[PDB]
Amino acid sequence: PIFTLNTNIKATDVPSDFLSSTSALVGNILSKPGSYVAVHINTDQQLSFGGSTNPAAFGTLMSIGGIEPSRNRDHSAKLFDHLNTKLGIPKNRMYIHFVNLNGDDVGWNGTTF
Amino acid sequence: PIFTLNTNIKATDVPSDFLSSTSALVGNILSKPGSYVAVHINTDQQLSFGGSTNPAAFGTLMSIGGIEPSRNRDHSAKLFDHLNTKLGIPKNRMYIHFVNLNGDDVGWNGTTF
Amino acid sequence: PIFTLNTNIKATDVPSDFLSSTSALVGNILSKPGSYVAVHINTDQQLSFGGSTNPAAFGTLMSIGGIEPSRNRDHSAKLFDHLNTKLGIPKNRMYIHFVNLNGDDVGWNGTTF
Repeated sequence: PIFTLNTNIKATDVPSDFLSSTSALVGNILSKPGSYVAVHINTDQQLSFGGSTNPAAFGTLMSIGGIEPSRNRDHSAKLFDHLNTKLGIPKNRMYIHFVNLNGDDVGWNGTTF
Repeated sequence: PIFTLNTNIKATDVPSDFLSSTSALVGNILSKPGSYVAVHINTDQQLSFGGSTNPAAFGTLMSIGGIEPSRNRDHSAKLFDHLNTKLGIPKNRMYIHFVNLNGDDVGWNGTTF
Repeated sequence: PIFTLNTNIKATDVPSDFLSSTSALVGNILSKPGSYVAVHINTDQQLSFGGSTNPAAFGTLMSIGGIEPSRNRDHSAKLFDHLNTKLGIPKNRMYIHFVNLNGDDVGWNGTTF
């Protein structure tokens, strides 16, 4: 799995345990081993949400399986609570695109799944 | 909707009204309220187009379209003019991936559409 | 085509010819002219793989044609070999999402393809 986020907040405002806590949450919610979980946060970005440059973010959570309509609502509740808690960004100022990948479209270790 | 752009131009060359003006523009072409519009630009990126590192950019415009047409050609013309007039970037050196999102795959305010 | 990659390695650690050789390679594997190839690398990113911030990366390769289930494993072997050589990043610490694009949803110049 990959969780990638773009935000306008400052890097110094991302806690030291952000990558670990996010890696843990992503693996636990998608039921994937932590060794396959990648987390990325791009901070200090020029980003406007709803016409304001106040703290906001948008990102994507992609994974081969574990993601589908009948599950994204729960995924969202947990991820938004987590991000609001760690970065302090309001839940109505964040978007997350959930993507269910096909193994054949994902390269890893020089091969595909 | 979300409009995110990556480009190799300097951050200083981006107009201070870019975000506000791009946000209003996006809400217009997609006929979506500004309250749901997010705009993001990542500048100073190491980006080569056609083998040269001259001014160029690539991005995505995502929105939940549902039971509606495409209009990507009209969107691209209106968007490229905007980006070209505002950033001065050559239109033949910019790609824009148009993505029609399914509400169930989009997380917002701790829930999904 | 567009090959965009995010990595935690330092910007100066990216060889001056990375964009050049990568552009040539992408064009080669997809049988596409270099003039339509865009390569992007976002370095110095806060990114973990398996919870570790040791060298790692993830990216996307998108193209209107050339990307298909029957072709991506060969693309992967070639791209991972190239990235591991150029960037020194272990192959089991990189992900590449292969995306085949429809010309109808790709903006260039001022219209689509």
